[PDB]
Amino acid sequence: HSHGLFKKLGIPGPTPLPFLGNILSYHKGFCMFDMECHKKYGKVWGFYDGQQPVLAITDPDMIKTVLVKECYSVFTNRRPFGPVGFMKSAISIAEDEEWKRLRSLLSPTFTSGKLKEMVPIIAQYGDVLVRNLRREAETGKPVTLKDVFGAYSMDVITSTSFGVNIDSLNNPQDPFVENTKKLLRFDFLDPFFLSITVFPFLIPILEVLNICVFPREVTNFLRKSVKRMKEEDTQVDFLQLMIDSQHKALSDLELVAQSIIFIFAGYETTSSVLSFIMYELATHPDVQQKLQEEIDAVLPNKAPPTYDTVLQMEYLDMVVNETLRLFPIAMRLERVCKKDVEINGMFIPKGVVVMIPSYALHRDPKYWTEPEKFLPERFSKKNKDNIDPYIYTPFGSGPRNCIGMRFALMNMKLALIRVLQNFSFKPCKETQIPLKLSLGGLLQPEKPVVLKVESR
Ligand code: HEM
Ligand SMILES: CC(C)C[C@H]1C(=O)N2CCC[C@H]2[C@]2(O)O[C@](NC(=O)[C@@H]3C=C4c5cccc6[nH]c(Br)c(c56)C[C@H]4N(C)C3)(C(C)C)C(=O)N12
Repeated sequence: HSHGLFKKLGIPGPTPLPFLGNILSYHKGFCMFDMECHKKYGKVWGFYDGQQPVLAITDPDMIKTVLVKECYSVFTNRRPFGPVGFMKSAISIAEDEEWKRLRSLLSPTFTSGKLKEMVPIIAQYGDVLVRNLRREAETGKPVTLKDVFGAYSMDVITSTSFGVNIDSLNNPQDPFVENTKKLLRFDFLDPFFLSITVFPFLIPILEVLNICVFPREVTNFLRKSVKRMKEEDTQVDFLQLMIDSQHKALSDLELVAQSIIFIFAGYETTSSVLSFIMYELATHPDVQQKLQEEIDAVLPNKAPPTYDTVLQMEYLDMVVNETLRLFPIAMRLERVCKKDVEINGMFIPKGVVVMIPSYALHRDPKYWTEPEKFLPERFSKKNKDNIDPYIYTPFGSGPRNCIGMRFALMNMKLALIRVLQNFSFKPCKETQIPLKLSLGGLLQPEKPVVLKVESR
C-alpha cells in the first residue's frame, strides 16, 4: 500500500522514503524505534515496512478490541511472512479457518493436566543442568549463560517433543542436537529479511524454487526422524499427544509442522529469558538471596521441585514477570486488518498491520513507576492489581496468544529452582553493566551475558 495512507487518514508518523518506507529507522532495532515513535507521536502512529503500512496502537481498550474482541472477525492473522514452504501449516504461520482448526486441535495438548505429566521429564534435565553447571564453576572461569541455558532449553525440547533423551552440551555432535540447534529465531533486520521487506514481490519466486526460511537440511532431517519414531510396540510427549488427536483430525504434514514450530517457538526464547533472569539476579544480589530463601523455605534441604511447589512460589513468579516486563523478547504483537473497521473511534483500513508495541508499553512512564528499573515488587500480590493486562503482554493476549505460556513458565521456573538451590550467580569484571541491547532485530544483549557461578 502507497506511502500516502497515514497522511490521508490524519495519522502521524515518521515520513517514509520511496521504496524503503521507514526501514532505515531500524538502525537501532525494533525496540528503540518503537520507544522513539511513541515519545514523539503519542498514542497511535503509522509507518511503512517497505510498501507495507503498519499502525501502532497503545490504548488498552483498543488493544483489547484487536487481540480479544475482534480476533476471529477482523484480526486473525500475523503479518504475511517470507517463503515458508510446507511450514505454512505451522500453527503460528497458519491463517483464518486453518489456524482456528489447528489451535482447537493443539489446545488439549497444552493443558495443565498434560503439563503436570511432563514435569518429571523437565525436572530430570534440571539435574543435568546442575551437574553441568557444577563443573564449569568448580573449574572457575566466567560462565556464558546462552550456552548453559541453550543446552538446557534443547534438552527439555527433545524429551518433551518425543523422548529423545540427550545431554546436549556434552553431545554437541549428535546430529539431532546439531540439527535442532539451527532452529533459532529469525533476525528480521538481517540482510535477507531486509531485502524481502523491500522486495516482497520476490517471495513467490522463492516459494517456486523451494527456497525456504527454515533451512531445508534441518526440516528434511526432522520430517525423516518423526516418520521413523512414529512407526511399534506401545508401552507422554508432544508427538504422542499429537499422534493421538489424528472438520477435525490432524494430518501427517501438519503434525511435523507443529513439531518443528514448537522447537523454533520454544528454543531461543526460553534460553534468552533464562539469561535475562540470571543477569538481573546477579546485578541485584538481594533479590537473588530473597529468591533462594523462598526456595529453601518451600523445598527444605534441596527437595525436588514439583508442579505444586513451583506454583506456590510467589517471589519466583514475581522475578520471572518483572524480567519479562523489561525483556519481552517478542518485542511486538501484530495482527493484519482483514477488513475496514472502526475501533474505539478510529478507522483502520483493510490490509494494514496493527501493531501493539509491548516493549514500549512495558517501559511507559504513564503505566510504570521508574520503568527502567528492575523491581519485582511491581508484581507482589497486593500491588499487581494496577497492572493492565493489555499493557503487560509478554505472551500476547486473546485466542491467538502464546499456546505454550504455562509450559514456558513451568520450564523456566523448574530450571531456576534447581539452579538457585545449588548455586549463586555473581558478576565478573567481564559482565557488561548496565546491560546494552543488540541493535539487530532480536531482543537480546549486545554482548553475551557471562557470570561467575559458585556452589552454595
Ligand atoms: C519462553 C518464553 C516465551 C515467550 C516470552 C513467548 C511469547 C510469545 C508471544 C508474544 C507470542 C505471540 C502471541 C500473540 O500474538 O498474542 C507467542 C506465540 C506462540 N507461542 Fe510462545 N513464547 C514463549 C515460549 C513458547 C514455547 C515454549 C512454546 C512451545 C510450544 C511456544 C509456542 C507458541 C506458539 C505455537 C505461538 C503462536 C500461537 C498461534 O499463532 O496460535 N511459545 N509466544
Ligand atoms: C515467524 C513466526 C513463525 C514465529 C512466531 C512464533 O512462533 N513465535 C514463538 C515465540 C515468539 C513467536 C514469534 O517468533 O514472534 C512473533 N513475531 C514476529 O515474528 C514478528 C514478525 C516480523 C516480520 C515478519 C515478516 C516480515 C517482516 N518485516 C519486518 Br520490518 C518484520 C517482519 C518485523 C518482525 N517482527 C518485529 C517480529 C510474534 C510476537 C508476532 C511471531 O510471529 N513469532
